[PDB]
Amino acid sequence: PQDVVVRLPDVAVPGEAVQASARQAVIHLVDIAGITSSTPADYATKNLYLWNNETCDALSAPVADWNDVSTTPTGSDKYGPYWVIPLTKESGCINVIVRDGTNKLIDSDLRVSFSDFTDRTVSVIAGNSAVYDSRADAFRAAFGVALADAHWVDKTTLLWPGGENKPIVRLYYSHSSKVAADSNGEFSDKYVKLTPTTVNQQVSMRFPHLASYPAFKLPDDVNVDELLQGETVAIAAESDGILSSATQVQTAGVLDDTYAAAAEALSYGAQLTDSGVTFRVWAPTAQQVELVIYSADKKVIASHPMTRDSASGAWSWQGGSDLKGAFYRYAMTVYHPQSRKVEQYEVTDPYAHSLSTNSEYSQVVDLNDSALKPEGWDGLTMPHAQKTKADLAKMTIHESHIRDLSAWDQTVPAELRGKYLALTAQESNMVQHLKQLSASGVTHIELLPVFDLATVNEFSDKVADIQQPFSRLCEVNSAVKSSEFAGYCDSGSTVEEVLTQLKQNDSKDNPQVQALNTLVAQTDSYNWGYDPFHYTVPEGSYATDPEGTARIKEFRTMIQAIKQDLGMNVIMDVVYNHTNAAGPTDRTSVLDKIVPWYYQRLNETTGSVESATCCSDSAPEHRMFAKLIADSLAVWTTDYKIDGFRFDLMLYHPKAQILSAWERIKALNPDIYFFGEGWDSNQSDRFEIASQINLKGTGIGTFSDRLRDAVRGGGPFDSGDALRQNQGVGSGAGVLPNELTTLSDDQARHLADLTRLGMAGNLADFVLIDKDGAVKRGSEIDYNGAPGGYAADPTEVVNYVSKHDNQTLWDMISYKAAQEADLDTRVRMQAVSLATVMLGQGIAFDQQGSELLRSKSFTRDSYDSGDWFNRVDYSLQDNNYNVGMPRSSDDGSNYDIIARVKDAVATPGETELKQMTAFYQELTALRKSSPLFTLGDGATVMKRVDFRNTGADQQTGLLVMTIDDGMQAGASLDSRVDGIVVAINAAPESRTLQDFAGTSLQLSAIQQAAGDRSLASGVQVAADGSVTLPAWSVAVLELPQGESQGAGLPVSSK
Ligand SMILES: OC[C@H]1O[C@@H]2O[C@H]3[C@H](O)[C@@H](O)[C@@H](O[C@H]4[C@H](O)[C@@H](O)[C@@H](O[C@H]5[C@H](O)[C@@H](O)[C@@H](O[C@H]6[C@H](O)[C@@H](O)[C@@H](O[C@H]7[C@H](O)[C@@H](O)[C@@H](O[C@H]1[C@H](O)[C@H]2O)O[C@@H]7CO)O[C@@H]6CO)O[C@@H]5CO)O[C@@H]4CO)O[C@@H]3CO
Ligand SMILES: OC[C@H]1O[C@@H]2O[C@H]3[C@H](O)[C@@H](O)[C@@H](O[C@H]4[C@H](O)[C@@H](O)[C@@H](O[C@H]5[C@H](O)[C@@H](O)[C@@H](O[C@H]6[C@H](O)[C@@H](O)[C@@H](O[C@H]7[C@H](O)[C@@H](O)[C@@H](O[C@H]1[C@H](O)[C@H]2O)O[C@@H]7CO)O[C@@H]6CO)O[C@@H]5CO)O[C@@H]4CO)O[C@@H]3CO
Ligand SMILES: [Ca+2]
Ligand SMILES: [Ca+2]
Ligand SMILES: [Ca+2]
Ligand SMILES: [Ca+2]
Ligand SMILES: [Ca+2]
Repeated sequence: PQDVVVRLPDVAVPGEAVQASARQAVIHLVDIAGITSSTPADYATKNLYLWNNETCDALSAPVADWNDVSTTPTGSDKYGPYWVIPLTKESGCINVIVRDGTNKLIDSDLRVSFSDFTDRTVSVIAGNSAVYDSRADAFRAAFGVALADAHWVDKTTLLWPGGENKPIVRLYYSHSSKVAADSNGEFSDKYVKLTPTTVNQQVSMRFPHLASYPAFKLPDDVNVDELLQGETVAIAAESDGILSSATQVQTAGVLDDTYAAAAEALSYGAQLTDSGVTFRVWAPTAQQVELVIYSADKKVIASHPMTRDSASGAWSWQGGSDLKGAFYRYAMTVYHPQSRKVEQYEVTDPYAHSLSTNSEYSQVVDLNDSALKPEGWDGLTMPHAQKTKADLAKMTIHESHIRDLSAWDQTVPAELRGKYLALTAQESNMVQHLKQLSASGVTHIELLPVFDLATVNEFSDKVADIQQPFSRLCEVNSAVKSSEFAGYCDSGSTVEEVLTQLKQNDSKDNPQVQALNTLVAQTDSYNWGYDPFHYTVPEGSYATDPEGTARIKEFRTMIQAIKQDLGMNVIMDVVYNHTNAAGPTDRTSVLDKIVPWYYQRLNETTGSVESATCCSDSAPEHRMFAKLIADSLAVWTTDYKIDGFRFDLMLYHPKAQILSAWERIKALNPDIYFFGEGWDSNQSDRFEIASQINLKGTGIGTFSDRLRDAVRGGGPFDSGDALRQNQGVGSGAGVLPNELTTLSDDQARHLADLTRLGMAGNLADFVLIDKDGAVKRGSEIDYNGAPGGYAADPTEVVNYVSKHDNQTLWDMISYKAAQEADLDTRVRMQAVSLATVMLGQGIAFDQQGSELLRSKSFTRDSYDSGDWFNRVDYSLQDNNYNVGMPRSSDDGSNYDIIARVKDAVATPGETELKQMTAFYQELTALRKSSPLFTLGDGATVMKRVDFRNTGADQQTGLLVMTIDDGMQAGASLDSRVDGIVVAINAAPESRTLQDFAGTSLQLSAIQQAAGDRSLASGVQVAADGSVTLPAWSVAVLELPQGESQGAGLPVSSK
């Protein structure tokens, strides 16, 4: 009405002042402030500081004297000065700092690369590190839309820095095109006016990382629905109406404030009801949603405009029951801020529960149909209780992958290899071995991603695996024909045969096994699968038939076989912390095509999707993604009967969201167990992260890296010689040093503190004697600066010495073992390492194949290293060690230490594999042989668990843990013993325990039964009660119980 028009400056868009000639570059400085003319500006003090280094050396006559300010403009016009800079060449780059006198106008060393700017004529603006190809580009950067640092966070609140102390602050909006200056240089699109305000108490709680932003108020009567359906741009301008800045707007907060309450009350996806099928998708900013129905062979057979619910922003449509089994997509008409286009594209359902091949179409499914269930499904029971804390503590996890299990097993029928259904091949080597492990006390199979991953092509015609002819690899992988292995295209042999042949002359100098495998990896069936395409459909490539609903019944047939034939519970790895892709174009961008910029976490200034997870970071702090996560877990829980969930990068989730999700799932099944990897995501400024520290008391488990690093040695980022120098307790730190290490006795005793603390459940308040003889709480033992112990209960701690990521335990032992440790001794180092986990109070977790000395040929990160490096040989011929140098892209800087250590001893064969398996099953049998091993409750651990051989004069490497079942502990939780002693002698010397002299201690019956094959072979208990431990041994001893609960092994009050 009376409002002043916002406009561009009343000056033209500038052309170039000069263009560089030969052996010249030209830099324009675009004088934004003086473009708002007034005074004819003076550029005499403007100058360039120019110098040559090794990166950029194309300057003819640089002057290194920083106090020389004589490189003043060559000329100037109304848009600013410019510099003609002589060069020695027209390739490369030059270094420049843009100054007024000795003050930098741009606080950033500038690179001007002649490759990026071919005409070598660039423009820059004060207070801006960007180099522009032209003055027009730079001009439109200053007077044009840029970045996205405005945040519309609820109905009436915009947070934006660009607005602070400006006469005009307005929220412009255009339904159908990009807000831009019109032909009169004016911004004539509709706008809402914003007045300064103060951030409110609940916005600052919601977005703490934004609470220091200049706040602004919208009229209470603004119709948010209309603004949110197109582009919105926050604009600020001076008194005269000249644009000061303009930026795109992030709207996830106001979307939640507007719609989330209503939208959370609805159910989503294609849902079978009484009357028929209800489709519902959440798309609060979409202009149109059309439900497209497809025939089996993917012809459109109907297209239905959906009904928008204005309270929720959800779109719904109702049709007949005959739509069960039909394929469908949502045809979206929606503005995407990244492209600033009203996009039109068909997207699969984020609540899809069935998919076509390679996830191209979603499919209507009723998971309850008996046709999709194996016989007996509805009565499938959990073979291991998870109700009490003592129940949870018994959990003993075997972390497995669908291809790692069966890809190599000739006794698995060929068509089931690398498939869910391989777990049904009851006579196979793999299933029999798993059945043996279960009988001995492995309780849980944990499955690497078996939700719908993106990074395997489910069209089998497009895939070549190493068991197929090399000619098939050349057919599907067009890079092989121009590679140095092209000659094998005609060879008539398989890829597996070629890789084997390449072993012979493979070395750090000729890494040819790895070279061929990198090409194999692009088109094979192999990936860990941490690449979410759809969260609540099984992966299709693990199915015999990926087209439609078949995968659902095969997945359940697998789940049933694991629980019912193998006797184990099932944990799923889940990856809700990121999506595989974002933006409006990428094939696997689903969530971000339907509600752009809502499901991804964005940079607060640029609005780019963050990638701290690896990929496209998600936003579980946002309410409708929290609901998606929880609804997703409900399907896996109820419809697939999953006993627990391991959250990948759980630290990227809010603690409140994880706990919310968990309460939601416990209402379905109270015994469901949640845990994850809870490091530091660097998100604590946005919310309270779900980290090891913050989850104390909550009952949410976390992987503990404390005992892990103490027993393995070093840490996951070690490289080069450090891989060998950093020995662990399991590999003889301080007692059997290798030729490189400098580990001191103090350092070795510190690792033993971390190990003891972990064997008592890594509790914050457990009290032990440390390396110096000092009394310490678990939280007082240092771990790389953090409090070491952090939990309230041992069930909150998952101990392990090996996992899918980072090197296998055997490869660590190979890096670190002294040259004098022979093969048999390294096998005992492996079992000694695993004993710290298996006999500890924390939940026990292990990588598939540790019982077979599993190797990945030193591969640190094998996620895409194929069948070759991830092989597990259930025919027990070898442990996959020394099968070629690992991938150079990630382990090249370790080739030197690998070649130095690799051949110290023979590669394990069947004799060593069987011995390790017996050791492993001995350990797992011991773990479940008494309730004392798995007390579950932190206060109960504190009252019953203690250690001998502590303090500054301990025998290094001897771990002696006592577990009290005598009167002062309380109740006798174990009818056969008054106490247990665990002795792990990780040392080359035989040792004698006198702590139990005169006490009637005796060796556990399990170990006596193993005899010569026991980890305790040769242990001697003398008449006086002194115990002699062999080198590299594990012994479990017990005080036999009498007619009543005895004195046992009382914990000392320290
Ligand atoms: O070999 C010298 C140097 O070469 C390269 O530096 C570039 C640099 O990247 C450009 O930015 C520019 O440097 C300018 C600065 O931009 C400008 O601000 C000013 O620097 C002042 C500093 O702000 C101020 O701290 C102080 O510098 C000290 C400094 O604190 C000391 O630590 C010491 O610096 C040494 C560096 O630590 C060392 O790495 C190396 O520097 C390299 C650099 O690696 C490379 O990127 O050597 C220096 C010592 O020679 O000494 C100085 C003592 O003054 O004071 C200066 C103002 O005097 O000025 C510099 C240029 O003089 O250009 C340089 C290339 O010249
Ligand atoms: O985060 C980027 C990272 O991505 C991948 O790493 C994985 C890794 O495979 C997993 O083990 C896990 O890492 C966890 C650890 O399990 C956990 O212990 C903790 O790590 C701490 C270390 O124990 C401790 O030594 C220290 O690490 C330092 C380290 O000495 C530095 O070198 C530096 O690390 C950098 C790496 O060198 C670099 O390769 C990359 O890491 C990638 C990695 O390549 C990939 O496989 O970037 C990091 C930058 O941080 O700094 C760190 C810390 O400053 O401290 C750490 C941190 O507490 O936590 C980590 C995860 O944070 O998960 C990661 C991520 O998926
Ligand atoms: Ca140019
Ligand atoms: Ca898939
Ligand atoms: Ca692959
Ligand atoms: Ca951040
Ligand atoms: Ca007892």
